[PDB]
Amino acid sequence: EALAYLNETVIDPKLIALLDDFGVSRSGRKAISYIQGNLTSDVIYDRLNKLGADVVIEKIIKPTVSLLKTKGEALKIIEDPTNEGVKTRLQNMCKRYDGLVKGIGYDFFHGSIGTDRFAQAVVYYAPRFRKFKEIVKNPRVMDDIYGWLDADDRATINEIGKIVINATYDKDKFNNVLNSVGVYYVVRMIDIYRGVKIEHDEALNAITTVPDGVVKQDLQARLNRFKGEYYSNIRGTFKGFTDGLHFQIMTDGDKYRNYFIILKFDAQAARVA
Amino acid sequence: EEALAYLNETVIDPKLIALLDDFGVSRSGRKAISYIQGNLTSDVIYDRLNKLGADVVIEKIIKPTVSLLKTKGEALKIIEDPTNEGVKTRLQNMCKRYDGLVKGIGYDFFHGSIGTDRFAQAVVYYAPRFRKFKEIVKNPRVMDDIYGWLDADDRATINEIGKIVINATYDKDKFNNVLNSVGVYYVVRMIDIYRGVKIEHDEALNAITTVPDGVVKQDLQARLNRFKGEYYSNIRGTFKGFTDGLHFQIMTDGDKYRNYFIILKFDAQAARVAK
Repeated sequence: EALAYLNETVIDPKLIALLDDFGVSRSGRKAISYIQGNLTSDVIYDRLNKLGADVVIEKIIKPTVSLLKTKGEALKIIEDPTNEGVKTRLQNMCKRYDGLVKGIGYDFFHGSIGTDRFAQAVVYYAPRFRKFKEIVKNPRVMDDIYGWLDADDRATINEIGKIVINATYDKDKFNNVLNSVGVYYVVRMIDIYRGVKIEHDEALNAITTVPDGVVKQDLQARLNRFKGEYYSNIRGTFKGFTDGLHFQIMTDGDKYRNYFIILKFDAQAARVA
Repeated sequence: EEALAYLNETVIDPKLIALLDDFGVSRSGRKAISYIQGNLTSDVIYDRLNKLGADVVIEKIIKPTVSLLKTKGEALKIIEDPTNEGVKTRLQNMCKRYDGLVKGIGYDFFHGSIGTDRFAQAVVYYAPRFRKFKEIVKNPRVMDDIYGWLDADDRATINEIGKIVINATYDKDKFNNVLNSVGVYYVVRMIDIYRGVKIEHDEALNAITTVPDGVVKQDLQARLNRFKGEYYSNIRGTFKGFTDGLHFQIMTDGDKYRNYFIILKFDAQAARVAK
């Protein structure tokens, strides 16, 4: 297809057998080699076999391909010799995003996230790659964290901001944390948060659905308990960062996301009873 | 101090000022204490400084910090030079990251996780890093590489860390990619931590040599080798796991191992006296 710049693909015949059997393109095989990262041929096979080729193609390959597309399109803007000044910097960021995506890959392959999440997660980087075009136009923007972020990204950090910024903690301490950790860690946080919020909201709907009173309110206890704990972690981590206690934003996102998921299922299961 | 004149910020809390006056701390010294204070409260740094005595405070806290701030001031002059408008911002941002890291050492010190020797040892790691701006402005492309920000000492340390990490399986390019992903802020901190462990291990080495050859020398010797092993293994593991997509932080658990070596040194010395 369009993604000619790749030229790195599966060589393992067993995987090749499941990819041909699944009926995906040369384009397809390439994309899988990309997100394969340094995970073995065999383990990529092991995950994929358990799932239907049907589910696989739309949930995994399609989304990956959308990304590789927009990355090809961004790569061009680096290659352009008008952008030689900003070239190396852009390539570096490209490598960071690459690692992050391959990580979402890793996470899906070893079973930590489902197909749905994988699809949802990988698309997060599409606007980030697309952002290169805009940045080149007036380069001074790169020395800021926000210079690298689309409006969905800014929206998400502005949400986290409203969670942490308060009387005692202002826009300045917050922005300072983000400038310290860098885009790499910032976007990772963004994604992790998005996950947590999505699953929290599904648990919300599911709980509303439960017949009024009896155990319904007991569920909303857990919902509120979990939300409080998570929001607390966000504040705790940012305060701790500004205070000098630690040098890393850690929200315990994955743990809380799983908590909301279990909760959603108990709410769906209690609607029925 | 004319070198600290760019600062414009110093202790306000009057009881703290009284204690610093009781100690002989200059104006500049006040300005330094205010600097490493960060967001800690005057009560906290008062509590710490009080139990220590003017001799130690002046020599291990104030003198090193003040030297550091003089350096940071030079670096600031390079930043604000109008020639360097084009890169001004990017340097200030690094300047801020470095502030944070220093205030962190401040923090560990005030809350008792490190003592005076470590504070003075660790805080001067940053002087080269600020000085480096002077060179960086002359050839701005260097900023696009993490090694562009490292001074000679930093380079040395990284090379050494590389030798611990690089394999037939894991090569110089992979190693360099994690450095670049993580950025200078995390890279320099891993360097300080590593240096602490390395320095403590050597102290523990000497202390074991001092033990009369014999009964418990071996048992201590085992610990030294085992500990070095465990640490070096943590380093390799964290880099591999990083390029493998397993995790997104370089973490060597270095503080834990610094303490292990310090305890080991103390045990070694108590053993010299007993035997």
